[PDB]
Amino acid sequence: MIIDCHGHVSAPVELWAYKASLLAHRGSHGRGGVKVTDEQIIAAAHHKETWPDGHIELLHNHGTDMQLISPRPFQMMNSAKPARVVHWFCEEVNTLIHRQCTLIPEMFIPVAGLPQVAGEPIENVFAEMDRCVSMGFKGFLLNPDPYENGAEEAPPLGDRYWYPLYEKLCELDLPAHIHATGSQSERSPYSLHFINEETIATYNLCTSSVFDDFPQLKVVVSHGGGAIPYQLGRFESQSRRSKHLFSERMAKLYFDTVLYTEGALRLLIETVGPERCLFGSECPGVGSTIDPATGKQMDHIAPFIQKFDFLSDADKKLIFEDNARKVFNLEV
Amino acid sequence: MIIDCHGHVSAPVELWAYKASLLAHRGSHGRGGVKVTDEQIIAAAHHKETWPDGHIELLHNHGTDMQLISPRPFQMMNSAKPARVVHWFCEEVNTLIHRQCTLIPEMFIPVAGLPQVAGEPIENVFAEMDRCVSMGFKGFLLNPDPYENGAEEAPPLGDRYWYPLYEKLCELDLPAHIHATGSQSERSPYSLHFINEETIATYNLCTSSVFDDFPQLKVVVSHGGGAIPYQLGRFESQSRRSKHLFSERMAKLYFDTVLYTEGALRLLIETVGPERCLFGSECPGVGSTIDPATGKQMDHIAPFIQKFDFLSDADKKLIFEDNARKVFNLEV
Amino acid sequence: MIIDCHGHVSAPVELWAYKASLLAHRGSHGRGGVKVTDEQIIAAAHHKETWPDGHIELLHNHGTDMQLISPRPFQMMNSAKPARVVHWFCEEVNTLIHRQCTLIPEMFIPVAGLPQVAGEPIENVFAEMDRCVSMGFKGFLLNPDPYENGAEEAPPLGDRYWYPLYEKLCELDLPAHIHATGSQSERSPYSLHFINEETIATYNLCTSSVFDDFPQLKVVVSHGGGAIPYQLGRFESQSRRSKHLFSERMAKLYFDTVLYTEGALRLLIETVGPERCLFGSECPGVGSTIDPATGKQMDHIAPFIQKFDFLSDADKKLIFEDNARKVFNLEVEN
Amino acid sequence: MIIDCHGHVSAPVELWAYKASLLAHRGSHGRGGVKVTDEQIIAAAHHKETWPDGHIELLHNHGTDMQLISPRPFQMMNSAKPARVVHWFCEEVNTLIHRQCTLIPEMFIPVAGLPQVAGEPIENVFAEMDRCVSMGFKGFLLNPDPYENGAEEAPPLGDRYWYPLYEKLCELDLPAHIHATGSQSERSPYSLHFINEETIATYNLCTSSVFDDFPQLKVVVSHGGGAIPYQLGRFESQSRRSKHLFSERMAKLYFDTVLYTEGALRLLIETVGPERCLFGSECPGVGSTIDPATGKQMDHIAPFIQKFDFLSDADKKLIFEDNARKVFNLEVEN
Amino acid sequence: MIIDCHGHVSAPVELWAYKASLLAHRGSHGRGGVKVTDEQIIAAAHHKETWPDGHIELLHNHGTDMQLISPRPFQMMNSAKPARVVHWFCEEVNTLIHRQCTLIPEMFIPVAGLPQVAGEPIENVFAEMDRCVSMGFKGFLLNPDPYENGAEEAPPLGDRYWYPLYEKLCELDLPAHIHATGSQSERSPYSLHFINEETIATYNLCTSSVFDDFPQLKVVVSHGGGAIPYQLGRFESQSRRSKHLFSERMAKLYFDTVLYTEGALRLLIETVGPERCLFGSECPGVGSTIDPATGKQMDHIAPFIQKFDFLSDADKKLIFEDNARKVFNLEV
Amino acid sequence: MIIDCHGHVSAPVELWAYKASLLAHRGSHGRGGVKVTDEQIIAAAHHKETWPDGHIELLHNHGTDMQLISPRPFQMMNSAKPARVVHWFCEEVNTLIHRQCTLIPEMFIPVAGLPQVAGEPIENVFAEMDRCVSMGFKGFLLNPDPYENGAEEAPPLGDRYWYPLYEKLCELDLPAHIHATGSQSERSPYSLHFINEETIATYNLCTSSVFDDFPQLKVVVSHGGGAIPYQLGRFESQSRRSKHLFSERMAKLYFDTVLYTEGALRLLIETVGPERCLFGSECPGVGSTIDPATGKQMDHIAPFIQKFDFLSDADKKLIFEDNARKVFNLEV
Ligand SMILES: [Cl-]
Ligand SMILES: [Cl-]
Ligand SMILES: [Zn+2]
Ligand SMILES: [Zn+2]
Ligand SMILES: [Zn+2]
Ligand SMILES: [Zn+2]
Ligand SMILES: [Zn+2]
Ligand SMILES: [Zn+2]
Repeated sequence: MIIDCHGHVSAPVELWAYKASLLAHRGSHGRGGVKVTDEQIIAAAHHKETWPDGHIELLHNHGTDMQLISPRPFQMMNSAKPARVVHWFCEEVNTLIHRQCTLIPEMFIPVAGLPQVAGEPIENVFAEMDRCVSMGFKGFLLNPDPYENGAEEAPPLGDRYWYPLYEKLCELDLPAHIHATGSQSERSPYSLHFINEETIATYNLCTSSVFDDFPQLKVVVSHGGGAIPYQLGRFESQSRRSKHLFSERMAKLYFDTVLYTEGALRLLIETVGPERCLFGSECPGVGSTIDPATGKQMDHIAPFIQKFDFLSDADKKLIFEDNARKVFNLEV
Repeated sequence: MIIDCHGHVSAPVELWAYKASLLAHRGSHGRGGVKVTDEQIIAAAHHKETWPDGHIELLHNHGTDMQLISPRPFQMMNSAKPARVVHWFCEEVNTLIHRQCTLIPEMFIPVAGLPQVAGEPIENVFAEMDRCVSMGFKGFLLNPDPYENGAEEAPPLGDRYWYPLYEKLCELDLPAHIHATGSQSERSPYSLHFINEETIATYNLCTSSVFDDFPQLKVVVSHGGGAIPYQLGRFESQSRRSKHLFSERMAKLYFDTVLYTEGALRLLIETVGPERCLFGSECPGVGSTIDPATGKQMDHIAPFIQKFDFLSDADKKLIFEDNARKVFNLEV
Repeated sequence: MIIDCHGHVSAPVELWAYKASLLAHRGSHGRGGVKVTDEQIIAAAHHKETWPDGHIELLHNHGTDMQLISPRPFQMMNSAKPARVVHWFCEEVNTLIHRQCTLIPEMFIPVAGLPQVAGEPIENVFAEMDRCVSMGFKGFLLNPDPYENGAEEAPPLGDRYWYPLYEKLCELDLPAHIHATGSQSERSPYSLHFINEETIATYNLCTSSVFDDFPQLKVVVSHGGGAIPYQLGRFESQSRRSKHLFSERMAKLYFDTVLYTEGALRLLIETVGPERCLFGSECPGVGSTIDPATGKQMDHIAPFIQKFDFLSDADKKLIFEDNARKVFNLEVEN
Repeated sequence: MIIDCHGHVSAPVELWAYKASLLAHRGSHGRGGVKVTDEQIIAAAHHKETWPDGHIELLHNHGTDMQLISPRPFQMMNSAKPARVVHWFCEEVNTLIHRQCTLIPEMFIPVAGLPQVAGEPIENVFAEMDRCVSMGFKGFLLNPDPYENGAEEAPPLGDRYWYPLYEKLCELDLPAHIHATGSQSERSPYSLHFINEETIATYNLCTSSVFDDFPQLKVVVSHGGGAIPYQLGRFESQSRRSKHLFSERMAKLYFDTVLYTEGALRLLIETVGPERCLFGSECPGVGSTIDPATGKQMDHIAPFIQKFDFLSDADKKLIFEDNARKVFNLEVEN
Repeated sequence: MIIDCHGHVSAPVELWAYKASLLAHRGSHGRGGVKVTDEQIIAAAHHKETWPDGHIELLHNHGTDMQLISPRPFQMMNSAKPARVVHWFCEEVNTLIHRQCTLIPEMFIPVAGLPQVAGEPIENVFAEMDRCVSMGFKGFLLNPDPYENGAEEAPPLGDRYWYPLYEKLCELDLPAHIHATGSQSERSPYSLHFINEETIATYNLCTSSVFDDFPQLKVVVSHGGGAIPYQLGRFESQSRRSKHLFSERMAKLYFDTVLYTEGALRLLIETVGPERCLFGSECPGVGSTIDPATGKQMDHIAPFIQKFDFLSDADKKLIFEDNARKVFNLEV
Repeated sequence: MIIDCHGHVSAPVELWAYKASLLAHRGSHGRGGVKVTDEQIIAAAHHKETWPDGHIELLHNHGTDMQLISPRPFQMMNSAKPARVVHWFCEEVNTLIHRQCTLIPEMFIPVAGLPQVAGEPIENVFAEMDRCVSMGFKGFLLNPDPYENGAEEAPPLGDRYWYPLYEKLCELDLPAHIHATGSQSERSPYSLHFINEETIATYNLCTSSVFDDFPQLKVVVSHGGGAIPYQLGRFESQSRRSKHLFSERMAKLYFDTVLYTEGALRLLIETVGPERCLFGSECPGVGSTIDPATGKQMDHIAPFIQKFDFLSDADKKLIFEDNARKVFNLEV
């Protein structure tokens, strides 16, 4: 089967309007909540939106059997004020994801957002983590830049600021899925910021003692590791002057395959190996456009991996299902 | 013939000491200048330092015939105060490079730093550009982040803030070589910051009308374009609703080959083509370490390109000399 | 006839979702626009949602014949960045109000938001004003605090920073309707901030030369003037050594009747007179809760005014009808 | 008897000069202190200065028997630096009020300033409170905005930041009299800022648990509650889904009658009742200008209340006398 | 005769209370003004205040025939907001000084404050200068730090920011009397800040081209030049490496003698000469305390100068009257 | 015997280059260290540079037998970021000084810099103080302005912020030598800033209870106490209402004689007495210029003190050796 480890929820429009209202009244109306029926939640999974077809229909067309769906990260407003609206919105998105996966369990598997508020101790996400565990969530999006490309930044991922979360994630045996959210920069919009933040996050993890202190910590880096597999040589070289090689820490990391060129997919898999690659596509999303020279949708990338002749059938099964099943603790 | 388009000056210690002193008295002692003889400058290009051998000796070992040497970018302190020390130090570095190229002209071709001060109009670098042109300089390092990963940032490269510079570069028919400088971030040290800034600079140039307005502008992006050749699919996808595709603007750009894995070199060349790649190594530098699996230096990357069977001899001559001769206007 | 001069649009949920997305991609996806059908715009004006009933049904239940609808002010994010999303959202709201009034012209009359970006010169709202004039809009919400209770504030309304806008309003002979937007304060939420800002705006206009320099400028102050009619004595007292008395400039202002107690409505009308009061209710909205004493919504305030013995039937026609017709340039319609 | 619960000290010029010098040397000359004789303190309460007549003569002309005098709030510079000059000045003002009330006890009753420094924990005012208690003070001015309309603001009055103060006030059984101080805004000068801050403070207290947690806390809101009695409807409406209604917490508050129009006084008393209104005038001060319609000062508001037919003579005794006696713990004196 | 060029007004207490009220209402009451009778103004000149005797009586006791009285600088609040209160207060102080000198012309000569608002162009003081000229004022206190030891500072005195004032002062042929005002520092209170600011101001004037561009500019530096005459050697030495000697610019400057030790007075006069020293005492003020070992008031410093045996009678006449008569254009 | 208590290390260029590099990579390269041989260090102490002769040769010319050498304060960058480079650079300077004193022990006695980081608790310099004590250091430079004339300042020296340091200094019975470092001001360059900071530091110490609480604390104020001996009268006057007089606290302080005019040297010695003056010259440095009226170097000031007829031979021995032997605990 094909399990896509990187999708984002197709939600009723009510969800995004709830965000706008929270921001407008800043909590003066209280928490309230998203009011949508089960029927509206299902309808949202079939609605075209800005894509060539509905979310469910696209996954069928591409041969994807199941997809792990998480919040749309660019909406999660981790730098917004007041803090409570960040928490409330994150909670409502997760609840909506839970409902949709309960209504469409044949296709969608829930992955949670963390209510990271820029500057708050990381322990402030633990209550929502626990609620999500109880709801059957299988992982958590981890944002290395809750400041959303502002004047300030958070500590690097090797900093002890993050250690309470790594400890909890190991206790749960659930993964962190590195994913930045928004960007306040006119130079780097959010879709580019994703990549730069994946690069910084991966670099931090491969030049610190995180995996010495948390040998079982499971981290999936989005978008084939940002720049890292392409730029690995220079960071490996610089690490020869140091304690442990960059590559020896990088070996601990998982990477998803959200890359829309064959050459990039080849380099990722040849660099980190089929044992550390999880098929993911972000479909529907950024890549849901047609190449006019081939007619293929750019985020229909499973065929590239199926056709790679340097991979065995066993390797392909790792990438398409077994790694996700292990990393996200998916049961038969 | 092998021409290495990306090297940084091996300078006598007196240069870096001049920087320290300038920062310490902030101009209260006057501009002054670096006081250093020629034997001292030559010695710098032969001194082993932390590398396995001297700068000249390494280039000989690797079969490099000539190298374009520019300032060491991480020393150029474009965010430092007061502004006059940034100008003065850049001018003194350019002068030292000129001396070293004159003293050792069988090897070194001069490329200039620009005295970019965070927040200053770009026209403030023109006087130095003119001086360097008079001295036979063949290009300029262009820093997209003179704020050096500070609380503020400069406008994106498509912003008219930069148009005066593109104008001058087209008048001179000389190239800009994209290279960031330092980084004030605890999360992103300068060696990582280089790559993220190349990604942003390239993204900005490929999603703006720069090459529509300056069809003849010559830009070389360092380090194989940051993340861009690896992450091209997602940015091409997003551009399909736009005046021009990301790839159509990217086709105007040149890239150097400062990449220390074979797979990354292959992906760069397959992505942009031999007609847009310039051999570069940054030797000596972060790559000047021994890969004990081979005994070879990591930045000795010419053999990788020489052994790619998908490239013709003509394609290899483009990468190793012809593109650089054209882009940097090198005379036989 | 009863014309309600203070209502805010009941918009399809797509409009607010559009705002959330603009803020999320910060305009990196381009301007785009709200994608809603005529059917969705009409349904929204009848949808029950947070109130006891739909927007149009409540106006029918209350005997309101027409209502001037403007943007929902607390959504207009005048302090948000980048500036372009403030402009774009304001334009989309105005376009949607035009469509809803076009689709339901027996009920709704269009009043425009201004794309006020904190810190920008006021002339940056003129292009959108001209577009709204072309679309038939009859007035403009004017926000004295586009900084939305932030660390900084705009100049007072008497400052020459605003004079270009007053000039244009006089050229058009169209009113400004004073209305603050959101509030970044934890002490002062937006529904309270409205009142305080109305008080400041009114105070500025009555202690400056605006009406000396723009005698025909038409200004309607929301919510019965914030605190001013109640606190008028202290401001009048301190004005006695100035060019004109506070009351002499205040006589130029119009005031809407969005007040939900009988005693406050009585004080408003006795203070400024029926010649300067425009019936307004903000229904549906803050006042859309059942008053236990009457079994009716608190924003069903028309009967209080109709039953005031100290007003003539002509006075009541001014409040319910004639003043809005004059101030908002309403032609013979229905 | 008529007790005016809202007056501010008429101090010798030396007190204000002392403030200027503290600010100038920023405490580098040490704390020092105001140097004034008993004679200078007495003369100041009779000096004409900016008003039509002396402080005591006006109270006699108006038939006020006694007045509770507190600091002049707009001089108390709660946002000034360094913090020590705020404390020192507050202490000197309180000492001077004690002396003036000691020297003229048939006229003046002491009410204290709190040395609120923007950003300091509220417990830093406790030492001075204890000293004022020892000196016979009968209440405390409480400033909800010690930041004085700056870039920052204090927590709302419902925040636990203030709970230590409410506890102490209940221990002492003495009231807080809500009063803002100066304002750094060019839009909102201090006389207007007073009103807006009273509105926020009242709103905070009526939408929080303060009176649930401190049922015997005594709070008097200056200037008839800012905007609140006039704007009560909208706040009541939005409170219907909360622990208690806005009006249910508002019933705990007392309000002074510093309002200079008859219609506003009528609305105040009809809204909160005579059981919660304390006569106050702020004479001499903002209202100390001749009302042309009466030939009397605008702050001569006692006759308006005395002539309200809808109040019993007992009601008027509550407003003029009994409420202040209960709230400020005034014993049988004169 | 003895003319004391450095005194500060003994004003009715109403003046300082007016400042407190301006600050309290921030102009919301309008400008208003100080309301005091001629009799109150005279009384203030006879009142002891915090001193051993009244202002007039002290000058009589010390043998001072006339004194130039200026605003009390530590009250002038040049960093206060809003700007208009700085201007209004300065104007009221100057008007009060004018009235007192008109009422007591046998003793007091008027010197004006400038309404310098931190950050305002210096041209904003010219209107008050003109009013003061019309009132017969004979000089102006010049504050080199209107920011009053804040986070920011004004340009050095050689900066062209100040050139419009130097031009006006030469047009009027009236002097600037360097005097700082308040200090927002817990480390340097105002009485120490005076000295440091005199040092900086003098240094700026002796290391710039001010006296080349304004050869006739008359500047009296308060308190014997801060640190400069004592520290002159090091600044002279450093200037030998430069254009003009520190001493050659310093020769253009006048200095008052507000120094309360004999040794300091000797050093000042031996360093700059009797031709550039103007007797001043600041009496009543900081020095109006009794030395318990001699019973002499510390600011009774004329006898020290009268008794110096290295000065001729002509020199002493320069210091005690002739220099002030020339510098402040005092007519017989 | 002449002991010069105020000299700054003549260091090989490699030291200042190490500073530049540290600032450039901000620790991303590791702490590293200065790499320099002994011939290079000796050569530094003999190299002419910009002076009329080498450091050692000048001291011989002037009759100075030994000099206490400390860091060059204007290089110590106490306001620089990140904090670790301030610590590392201070440590490397102290190590180099130790090497040079060991290599040239007939001349140089070691005095340490403190790794003061603006805003850090003073206890953060104790580890380095201990290390320097173990290495035989005889004193410490104390910077009252680690913020280097920035927007913020440190607490005054009487503040308990500094009491831990005074405690340690009394435990070690070692002195603090007051010396500011750099200055970020365009108005006050560092050579002027030194003097203003000495004035403030001395004022703070003489108007606080430091010497009441640490009667044995040894403090040497550079440059003859800034302005203080010249401006003493006004500060004594203001102190007559205080627990102790300014002069009574000032009597505990020592002053070095780095003053380059005869009159200033005389005023210092007459003001504080021979028992509190330590000969110092800062040679070579800002005073190493030829006064062409004599041909003598401005910082050759020993002859002035030798020829003062108001001092006994015993008084001169105090100034030239005995006070320094006692204050810096020098062994015979
Ligand atoms: Cl509203
Ligand atoms: Cl009041
Ligand atoms: Zn994603
Ligand atoms: Zn490079
Ligand atoms: Zn409204
Ligand atoms: Zn009051
Ligand atoms: Zn003075
Ligand atoms: Zn030194």
